[PDB]
Amino acid sequence: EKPAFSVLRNETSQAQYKQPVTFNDKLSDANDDFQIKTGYFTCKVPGVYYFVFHASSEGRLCLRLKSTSAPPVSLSFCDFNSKSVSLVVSGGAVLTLLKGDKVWIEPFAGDGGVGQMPKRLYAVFNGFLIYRN
Amino acid sequence: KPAFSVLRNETSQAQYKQPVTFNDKLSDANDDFQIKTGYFTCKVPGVYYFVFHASSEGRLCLRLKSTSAPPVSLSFCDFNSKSVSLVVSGGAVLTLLKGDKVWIEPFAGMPKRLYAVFNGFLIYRN
Amino acid sequence: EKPAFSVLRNETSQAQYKQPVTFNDKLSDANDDFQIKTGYFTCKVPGVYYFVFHASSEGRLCLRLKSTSAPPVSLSFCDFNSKSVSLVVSGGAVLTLLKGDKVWIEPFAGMPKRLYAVFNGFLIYRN
Repeated sequence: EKPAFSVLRNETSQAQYKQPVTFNDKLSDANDDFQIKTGYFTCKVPGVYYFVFHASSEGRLCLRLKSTSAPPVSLSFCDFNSKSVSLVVSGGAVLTLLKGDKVWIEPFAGDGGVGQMPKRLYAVFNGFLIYRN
Repeated sequence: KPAFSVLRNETSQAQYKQPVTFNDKLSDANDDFQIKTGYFTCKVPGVYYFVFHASSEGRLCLRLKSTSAPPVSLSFCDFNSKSVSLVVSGGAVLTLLKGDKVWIEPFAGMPKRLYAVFNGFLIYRN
Repeated sequence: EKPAFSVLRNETSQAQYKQPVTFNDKLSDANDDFQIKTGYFTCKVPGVYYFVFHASSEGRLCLRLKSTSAPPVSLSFCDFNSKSVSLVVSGGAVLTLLKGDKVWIEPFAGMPKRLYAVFNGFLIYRN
């Protein structure tokens, strides 16, 4: 047994911009490393990890994969499609993490001006240890 | 370790609500996959990673499914115009028992051709 | 420690057709298997590997995962969208590699453009 998780977000609530995506269904979490209420994976086992997400919203969808590791990770994945269209954006990375480092996803508004309302977001976020540091 | 990668690249249409079948096997270390049925069947109980990347012209809805307990049903849809063909990706980390099947199947959220790569491997043994 | 890498292309220059995408930032490379200047992963440890990329470019984007294995891999992933739209295409595979085998991604015309790309890979088991 090693860290391995799969968490799902499927709900009516809008997902706030620039805050960690939270999830309402835990499919797997072997080492109990993920808190679906905060949206954070928190590393207990130091090592190299794989993370990947698959997510959709109506209209433009931008998500960042982020970490509190040093140096920090901030990777953006954006579908700049039309308002009426809903697509699945996927992104992810192989990351080296220390004990206590956090990893999450976060929506942002990749374009447009002030005053945009957050939107519903379907999301599957997956991750697992590749090897122990 | 169980580990596979299978490819659908063909002229036939992919029927709705049936497992996607494949014509090319790139990898199948433990011979867990039958491309003619579209099923991965677990031999080694444990925690697995699964991912697909697929494209069709126009709207494409795919479900990752299992006969594990309780059964998985995860949808991934591109709702785009009929002129546009795009890649939809989806997948999960699943806990499997021996004999559990895992597959992908299209659904309408007139079938079409479907390009698909479906990948999977054991993360750890139970 | 296992072969495991994550490389990032986030720059200005266009990614030419039919040659390996090169990268300007190495996020992870545990076994020093990736050379970002060439765009190649080169296998040192024989075994079964997982490879995956996520990339975006303005308008149409076609990317191909390739290897010099026997037999060689050529797996295409295409987003056939309009000119004013940037989307993320993803693709990948599980591949069996011998020492010296090379793996990479390359753009093709399904007018080159800049390309944001993250390319990841890791050993699943040793052969």
